[PDB]
Amino acid sequence: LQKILIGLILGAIVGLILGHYGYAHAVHTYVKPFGDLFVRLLKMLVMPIVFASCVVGAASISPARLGRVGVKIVVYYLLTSAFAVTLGIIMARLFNPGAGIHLAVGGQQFQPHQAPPLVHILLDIVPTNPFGALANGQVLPTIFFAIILGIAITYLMNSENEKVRKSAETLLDAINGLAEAMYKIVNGVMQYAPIGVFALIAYVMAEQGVHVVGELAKVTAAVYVGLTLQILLVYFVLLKIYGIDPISFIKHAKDAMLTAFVTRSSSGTLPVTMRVAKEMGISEGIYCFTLPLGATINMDGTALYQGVATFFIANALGSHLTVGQQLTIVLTAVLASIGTAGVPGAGAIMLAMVLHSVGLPLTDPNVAAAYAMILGIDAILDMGRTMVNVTGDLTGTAIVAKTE
Amino acid sequence: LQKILIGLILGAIVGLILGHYGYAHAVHTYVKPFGDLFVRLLKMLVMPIVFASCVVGAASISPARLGRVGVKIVVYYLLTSAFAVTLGIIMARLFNPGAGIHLAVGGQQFQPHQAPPLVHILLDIVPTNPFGALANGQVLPTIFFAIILGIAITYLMNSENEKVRKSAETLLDAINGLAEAMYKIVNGVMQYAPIGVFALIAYVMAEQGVHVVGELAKVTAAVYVGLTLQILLVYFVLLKIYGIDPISFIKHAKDAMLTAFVTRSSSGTLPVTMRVAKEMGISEGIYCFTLPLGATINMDGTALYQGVATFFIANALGSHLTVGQQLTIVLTAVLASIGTAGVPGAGAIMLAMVLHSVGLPLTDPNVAAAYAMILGIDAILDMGRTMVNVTGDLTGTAIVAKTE
Amino acid sequence: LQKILIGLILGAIVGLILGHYGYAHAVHTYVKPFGDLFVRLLKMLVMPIVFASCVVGAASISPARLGRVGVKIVVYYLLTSAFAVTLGIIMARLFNPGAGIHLAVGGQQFQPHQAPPLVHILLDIVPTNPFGALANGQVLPTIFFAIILGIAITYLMNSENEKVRKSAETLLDAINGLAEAMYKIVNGVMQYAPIGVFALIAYVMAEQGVHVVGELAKVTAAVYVGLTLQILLVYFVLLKIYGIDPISFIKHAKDAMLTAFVTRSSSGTLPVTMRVAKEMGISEGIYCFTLPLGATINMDGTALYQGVATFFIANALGSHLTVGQQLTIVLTAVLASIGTAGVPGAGAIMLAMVLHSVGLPLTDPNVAAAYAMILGIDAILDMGRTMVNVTGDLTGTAIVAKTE
Ligand SMILES: N[C@@H](CC(=O)O)C(=O)O
Ligand SMILES: N[C@@H](CC(=O)O)C(=O)O
Ligand SMILES: N[C@@H](CC(=O)O)C(=O)O
Ligand SMILES: [Hg+2]
Ligand SMILES: [Hg+2]
Ligand SMILES: [Hg+2]
Ligand code: NA
Ligand code: NA
Ligand code: NA
Ligand code: NA
Ligand code: NA
Ligand code: NA
Repeated sequence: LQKILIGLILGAIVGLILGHYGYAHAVHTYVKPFGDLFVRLLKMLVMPIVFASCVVGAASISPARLGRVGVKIVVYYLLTSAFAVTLGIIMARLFNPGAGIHLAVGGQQFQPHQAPPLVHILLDIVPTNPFGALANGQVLPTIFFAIILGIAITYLMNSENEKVRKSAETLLDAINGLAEAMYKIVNGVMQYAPIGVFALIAYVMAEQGVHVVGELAKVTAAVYVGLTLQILLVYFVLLKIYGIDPISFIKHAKDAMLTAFVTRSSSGTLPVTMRVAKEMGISEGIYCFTLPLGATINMDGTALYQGVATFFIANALGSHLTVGQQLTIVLTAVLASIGTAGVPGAGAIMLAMVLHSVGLPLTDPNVAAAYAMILGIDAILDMGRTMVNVTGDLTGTAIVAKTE
Repeated sequence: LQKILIGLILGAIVGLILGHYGYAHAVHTYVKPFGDLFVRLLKMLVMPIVFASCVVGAASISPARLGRVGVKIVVYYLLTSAFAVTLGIIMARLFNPGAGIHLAVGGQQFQPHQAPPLVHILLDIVPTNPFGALANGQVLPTIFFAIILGIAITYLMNSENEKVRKSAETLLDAINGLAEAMYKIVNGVMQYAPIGVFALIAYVMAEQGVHVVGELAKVTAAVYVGLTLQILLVYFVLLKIYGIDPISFIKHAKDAMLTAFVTRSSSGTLPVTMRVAKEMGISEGIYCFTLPLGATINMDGTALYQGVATFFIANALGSHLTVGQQLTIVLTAVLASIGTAGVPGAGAIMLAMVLHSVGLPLTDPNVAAAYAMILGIDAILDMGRTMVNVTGDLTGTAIVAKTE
Repeated sequence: LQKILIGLILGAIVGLILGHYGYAHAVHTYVKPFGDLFVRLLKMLVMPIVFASCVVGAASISPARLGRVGVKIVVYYLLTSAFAVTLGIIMARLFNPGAGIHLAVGGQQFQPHQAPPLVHILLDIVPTNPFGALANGQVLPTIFFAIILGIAITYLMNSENEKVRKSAETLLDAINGLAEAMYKIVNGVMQYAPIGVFALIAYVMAEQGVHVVGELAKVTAAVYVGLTLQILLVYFVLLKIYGIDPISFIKHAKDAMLTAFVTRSSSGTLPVTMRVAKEMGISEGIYCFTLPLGATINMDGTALYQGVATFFIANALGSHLTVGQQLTIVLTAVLASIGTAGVPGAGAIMLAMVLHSVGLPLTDPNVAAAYAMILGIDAILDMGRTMVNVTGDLTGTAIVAKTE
């Protein structure tokens, strides 16, 4: 723990004062592979640790639960993200980012995006080669197969024969072995988190960061201080009502938060998030369902970033942002949040479609050269949103746990 | 059984009178994903269910079964297919389709087709990375690896050490744990089958079907009544002679036919064709070899299709059918029946080579004017031809089971 | 074994005399499958045999060993390679291949090869999706995951709960079943190895071989009499020094030296080399490590091929080869040896980059007009070179194990 915190501070404040000194492209040839090494070795775990812990997590009460508890949190995930965009727009009207007239014109970003198929992405939730999907990544058709297997072995320990139930105990206990084998490594990769972390911010400061000034200084304030409010106004209040101690939650989830802010992957944070929930006394049927579906649908941090930026660009050109009917951001930023992907960046590239709905496309060359000011400093605002993106799952995971 | 017939007859009558009204592209975005939701769930099962029932399929008598019964089933397959094409000819010689001059000229199909290397597919029958080949569909190199491991485990249960035989007895009972667990899901997807087999056949009557008139009407009868003879002349005359009852047969095999007729996917209908054989007291060492090979090599209904169509297209111009030297269609159609793929569509697109053989290519852009009208009602003849394709499997899979 | 020799002698001698009668493109479309059918069946095994024997090999003493060894073997590999290239020079300095002055000019090879990323390959040593790496070949990140597994099960067989270890033991024991079952086939594929051997070198004599004369005949000496030395000089001299009887070593490693010479794949040999290593009685947690890492780092044979050919080209035109300052071959070629792949061809295509170090690039249309003579007999020097590449692995695997 302490080596991570001592590594994180002196890391950024080593890499910050090399950025003002023109060593951006030397902190690349030195510091930014060790941060990948930390990344790779978290990504290596993700596939077995989700599959084993989810064939085991269908051994507990099979109907309801994985469909009554699963619907509990479905109500939670939409309301949390729904409120997060209300917070971030009110923060962009308590602040005012965009008083300087958008400087450069030219160099337009993309334009002919196509999406969604919509129907043939809901059907792509159900796999065909259970072995293929499981071999690509695919952290959501892999879940669906695991639960439908785990139920099938529950009913198989009920049949009259012994050699029926005597091969099913073999199977399921063997798969349980890997489950234990995969939490077992996940702290032996934690291991090297101090030096991993020291690297990761040492870079993301020299290349972008020694950069923040002006109205980009005003907007970074409205991102972080808007994000602060989500932690202590929505979580420390909903944990406080639902029995659980506020501080005992954050004393335990500290090791998953740090590997979310520093890493910016929600997806490659997930084995260490899965362990932290076993550390605080959660039964498998809940957490190894609500965390993998959670790190792809509950995007609380992204909803505030997507709300506050679809307002910085309205101010930067001078659009009146609809006096009353700006709630058409409130529907779109939720529908973008659930859309938004795991790996870093993709929170902003889906910010494209929430600008599109209220009425400013990136075809217009002076809208999307002023989008180039924000996309210049994206990774900085990604560290922040990713922390809330991943803590918002864990908050609901234990608040649905102590209900059913 | 009942809601499948209730759903089938009122599926094919509801969509039928929506297809004389131009709602072809409307059933498209309403009743077409519901038929696919049923297909995807079935194709999900095909991959472990063939692997698990195959490691245990070489649990019982090792050579001579997969050895002398692996020769019996072969002789059965080449002869049921060759009788079938001849039965299609004297159907196109009792009915006569192709009177009028094939109307338009232009818009011709693909014309340079390469393959087969032949030598370089028979070597392709033996895999290199079993873990990937099994992750890539591949229901014929995956069968080779699954037998060859089962022989190995039989020989290890013979070793004198009790940590040689005490580690085999885990692996082999664990794989059986899936084989049981897989057949358990194979009815859980058959639950939704009425709504799946209301949605599929509702579509194949909206687009296409409300199209069968004129010359195509005369050939559609000469396909379906040719498909009737194979049932009550080759199955119901050979099932009768070999002990087993012909009426106890359709009492059991009417759970894979209904699926096969409607899906039109032989390889996507194998998991439930694998089960209805365990339902009627067929031992493992037979049915997990004689069906996966049967669902790609015994194409009984296609031989009759490629038989009758390689005669409609000769009639549509007027070529004299070779009045004495027409027995070279019969060799190509068998060598095309064995060639023809698992999934839908690939029968008529294989017809390319049996037309080519006798004289008339599809490069000639007046042959391709009449092929375009057959390929305009392919999906209707696709339903019937598939049912005899996978009935001729279950026919042999029970007759050869009662001899060895 | 006697059938490999009776198949090998009149194997080459049968293929040879047909080559003087222009059946080059006739022995291609008749004999060369059966060689490949032997290759495919061996390459079938490489995947499970290197995965299983390597999880269980991490079950044996965990720190040091896989940490003290693998520091032992590593150094031995470097000093064998570095010796062999210097054995290579003083064989081409001992002969002198290259009096003929390059005949024509033209018909150039590739020229630009990009790579090395250099660091983004030492990072791709650690996998992401274990289930695909494994399903892709990849026998070095697959090594890395497996060692990291057995080390997790060791601790897991050390837990105080009889479900924490009563499940973990079941896992390791089913993985053990496959392990044993994979070796069990590796002589049942070593079965048809006399028709395997005869077909293979039947080809390699018809299309190439009937070419060797001139200074090609001269160089074909220095290469073969160089490789002869490395064994009865660095092995029969390091086996004698380290206990282990020489003549017993070559008695046992017979059925992996013939499978290596005839295949010319270091990768495609290994399952039946791993087995010979189990035969002489080496420990799991040694050979399951040292032969995987060895089939791609230790290339004693290619170290000699390269050294002698970076020298044929120099004489071919008539440069000095730098009078003393030539050991800039020795650093590069060992850096090139460790680079060189496991499948055939890769040696001479790497020989490029070492020639590029002494200052004769392949772009030069009279430089690589001599290089297209040496590629024209490369499958012939491949066989000799491959035998030493795999012998040098087994020699070290042995010496190292009798130390620790
Ligand atoms: N980095 C975010 C995704 C995003 O909004 O870009 C996450 O991992 O949750
Ligand atoms: N749809 C057919 C294949 C074909 O087109 O002939 C089947 O499943 O058997
Ligand atoms: N064929 C060689 C590699 C090479 O040098 O080309 C081997 O298998 O070791
Ligand atoms: Hg689960
Ligand atoms: Hg089988
Ligand atoms: Hg190992
Ligand atoms: Na998302
Ligand atoms: Na999230
Ligand atoms: Na068939
Ligand atoms: Na076929
Ligand atoms: Na080697
Ligand atoms: Na090498």
